[PDB]
Amino acid sequence: HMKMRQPTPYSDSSLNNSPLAADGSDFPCKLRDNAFVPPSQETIAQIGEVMPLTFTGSATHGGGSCQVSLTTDLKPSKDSKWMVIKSIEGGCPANVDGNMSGGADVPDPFEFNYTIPAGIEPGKYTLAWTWFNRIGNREMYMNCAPITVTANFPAMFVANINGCTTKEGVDIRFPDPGDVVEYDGNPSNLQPAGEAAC
Ligand SMILES: *[C@@H]1O[C@H](CO)[C@@H](O)[C@H](O)[C@H]1NC(C)=O
Ligand SMILES: O=C1O[C@H]([C@@H](O)CO)C(O)=C1O
Ligand SMILES: [Cu+2]
Repeated sequence: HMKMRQPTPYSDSSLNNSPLAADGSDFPCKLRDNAFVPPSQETIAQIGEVMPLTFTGSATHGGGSCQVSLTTDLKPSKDSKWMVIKSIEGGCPANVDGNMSGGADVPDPFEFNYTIPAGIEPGKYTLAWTWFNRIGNREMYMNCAPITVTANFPAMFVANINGCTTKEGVDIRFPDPGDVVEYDGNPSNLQPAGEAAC
C-alpha cells in the first residue's frame, strides 16, 4: 500500500494506496469517478533532466520492482499504448525486507529518479508508475500523473491483473525492461536467472 508523491498524480485527493483490482477492471491508473484531474502546477520534465520519483506510505511489502512509462493519452484507458522509459528491478519503492514505520501518509525515505530520454518528443503525456510488490499477495500497483516534456521503447509490463502471475518473495526482472535498468535491491532477492517473470 503505497502511492506516488512526485510527479504529482492526477486527482490526488481521491487516489488511495490500494493495488489495482485483481480482475483488471480499474487498469490503467485506478479508474474511478473523476480519475484524471491534473494537479494545479504543471510538472515540466526537460529532456535529459533528472526528475524525482518519490512515494508516500509505509506498507512497502519488502520492495519489489517498478517501471516508469509514458503514453500520449491524457485520459488513459485499456487501449492506451505505453512506452517504458525506466525499469527498477529490486529495491522499489524501498530496499527493506518488509514494511516501514509511519502511517499511510508518511513520506517514503527511499527516493528514485527518471530522465526523459532523447527519443521522446516534446509534448503532453501521462506518466505511469507501476509496482510489483515483493512480499504479500500477488498485486500490481499503478498511479498516473500528467507531465509536459520540453526540449523504440518496450511496452509496459502487466501482471497479476491478468493470467501472468508473479512469484512471491522475489524482485521480478521484466522480460523487456528497456535500455535503462537500475538494480536497487539486495542481490539475493532478484528473481533467479532462467525463471520467467510470469
Ligand atoms: C537516480 O537514482 C539512482 C538509484 O538510487 C542513483 O543510482 C542515481 O545516482 C540517481 N541519479 C542521480 C542523478 O542522482
Ligand atoms: O495545455 C498546455 O499547453 C502547453 C503545451 O504546449 C505543452 O506541450 C502546456 O505546457 C500545457 O499544459
Ligand atoms: Cu499493501
